[PDB]
Amino acid sequence: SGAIYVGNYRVVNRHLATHNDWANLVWEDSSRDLLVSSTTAQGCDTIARCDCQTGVYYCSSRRKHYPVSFSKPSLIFVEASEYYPARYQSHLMLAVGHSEPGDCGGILRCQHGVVGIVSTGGNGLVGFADVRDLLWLDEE
Ligand SMILES: CNS(=O)(=O)c1ccccc1Cl
Ligand SMILES: [Zn+2]
Repeated sequence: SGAIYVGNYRVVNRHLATHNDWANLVWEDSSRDLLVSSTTAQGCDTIARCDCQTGVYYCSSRRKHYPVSFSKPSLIFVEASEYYPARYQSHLMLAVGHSEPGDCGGILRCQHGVVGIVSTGGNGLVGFADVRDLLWLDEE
């Protein structure tokens, strides 16, 4: 679990979105495993605007933050998980590291702020859904 709180926006994994998220929907994309809903309170997070390939992510299943190198956002084949079939996921970044299903929502950050959230794992990789292209998160 986990979300990004930027302005009056909540960014979650689409597969973990609540009824309240869907009832307050701003934007969702299944191919990216992202959903954004409206908030009443303003949030503490800053979105990275950058092409960093190094940063740090939170892994709830280790209670640890790990420094990683990660690929640039790409269209990647993902094997079946408890929450999705085998399918192609867009805007996905991969690193070498530990990720189980409950680790989804964990933040990946770089020197510029929040890069994305854990979305995939298995086979010694963790995949992160990028949010750095979502410029509209920073306004309105
Ligand atoms: C797998 N998706 S993707 O290649 O990251 C991508 C798709 C559409 C627009 C921009 C990008 Cl980066
Ligand atoms: Zn950066």
